[PDB]
Amino acid sequence: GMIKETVFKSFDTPSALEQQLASKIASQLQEAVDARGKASLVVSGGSTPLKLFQLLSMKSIDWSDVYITLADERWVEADADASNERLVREHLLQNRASNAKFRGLKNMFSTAEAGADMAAESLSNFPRPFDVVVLGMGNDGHTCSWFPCSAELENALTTQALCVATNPTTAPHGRITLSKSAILNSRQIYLHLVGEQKLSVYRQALESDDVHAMPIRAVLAQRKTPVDVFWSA
Repeated sequence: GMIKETVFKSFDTPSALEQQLASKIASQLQEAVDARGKASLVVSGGSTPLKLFQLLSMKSIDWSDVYITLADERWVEADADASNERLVREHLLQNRASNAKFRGLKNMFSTAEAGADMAAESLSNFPRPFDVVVLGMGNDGHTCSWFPCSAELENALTTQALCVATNPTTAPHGRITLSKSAILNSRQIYLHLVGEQKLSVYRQALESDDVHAMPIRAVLAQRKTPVDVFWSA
C-alpha cells in the first residue's frame, strides 16, 4: 500500500537546502572518520547536486580519510558530457575535498556488462556500510540507474553484487549502477529534490510500494536505513 512513514525537510531556496545538507553530510562523514578511521560517501549525478558539491568541497573535515564513489554512471568516457565522474571531479573533488579518495565506476571495458565485475571489485575495499548516500529521483521515479524501463531492474533490486549493468529504454547510455543491496547497506540516505514537478513525483512515489513502477520506492518504503528528503521549490 501507500508509504506512510517519511522524514521530509523543506527550505525557502535551493541555497538554504544546500547549505544545511552540506553541513549535515560533512558532520556525518567526520563522525564516521572519528569512529572508524575512514568514512565512505556515495553521490549521485545530474545538475541538481552541483552547488551542494561546491559547498561540500569547502567543508573542513578529514577529507583524506573519506572514500567517495558514484551511485551510478553512464558508460561513456570519464571526460564526456554525460559522465557523472566528470561532474564529481569538476565540482566536488576541489578545495578541501581535493584530499578525498574517489573511485569512479567507468573502466576500459567497452560495455557496462563487461565492466561491471571489475567495477564491483574496485569498491570491495570501501568502508561498508556506506556512511552517507546522496540520491536523486527522476520524473519517472527512477533512482541510481534503477530504471522501470530496463530489463535489468529486478537484478539491480535483488543482486548481492555491489554493482550491475542496466540499459534503460527511456533514457540514453548504457549504465552501471550500485545495487539496492549496496545502497541500503548504509547508515544514512539523503534524497535531494528541487522544484514543483519533483515534489509532485515524490508524492506519487508515496502512493504505493510498487518498486517496479517507481524504483525510488525501494528506498522510501523500507524502515531500516534512515532516509531524509530535502526539498525546495
